[PDB]
Amino acid sequence: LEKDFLPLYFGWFLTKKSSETLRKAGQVFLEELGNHKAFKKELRHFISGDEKLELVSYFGKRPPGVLHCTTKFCDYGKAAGAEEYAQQEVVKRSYGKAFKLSISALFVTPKTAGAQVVLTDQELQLWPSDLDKPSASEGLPPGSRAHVTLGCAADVQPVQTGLDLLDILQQVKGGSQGEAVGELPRGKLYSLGKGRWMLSLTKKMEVKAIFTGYYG
Repeated sequence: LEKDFLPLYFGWFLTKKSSETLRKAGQVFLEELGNHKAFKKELRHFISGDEKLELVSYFGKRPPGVLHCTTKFCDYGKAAGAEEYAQQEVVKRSYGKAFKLSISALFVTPKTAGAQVVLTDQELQLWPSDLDKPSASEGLPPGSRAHVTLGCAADVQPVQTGLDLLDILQQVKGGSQGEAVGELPRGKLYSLGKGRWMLSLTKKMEVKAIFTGYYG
């Protein structure tokens, strides 16, 4: 007998409506950020190539359809900890169920653009706990990596978005976030240096999503 293979990854897949709402919010942020004096002044720390940079074009690789928030990347069972994650009762019980996710910030770096997701305690139960953990995650609470990718630079892989978020959270943890450098319609804009920018939403955006497995 042959084993059943696992998904490419598990995660929350936003509904059509929620994906459209978050996608549009992301795009508006890119337009506002790229128009902002504070951003234009730091373009050197953003790119090395010398007019105005249109961020919607810079982040040219974007999700084609619905947006998602990954919990555990499985690579069909090949990833470390994949089988252990999938066998959990809470994962099997939650499969196909609806959840509401909270978006607390949008961010941009020279590599990725994404949305920070803050999980409920119920949702944290579906967040993986692995042996090999990122070094950039140390000192940060479980689930800190949770995000929705909105765009990637040409030579960047989508997984980078979560690493970028962790890096930003590490900076904020150390209080290097600094004084807000702008006031956008949705929240305060922070310049974190090294081409990194964060919009802290005044009002968290709620999105509806289904927890399930993607197979590619």
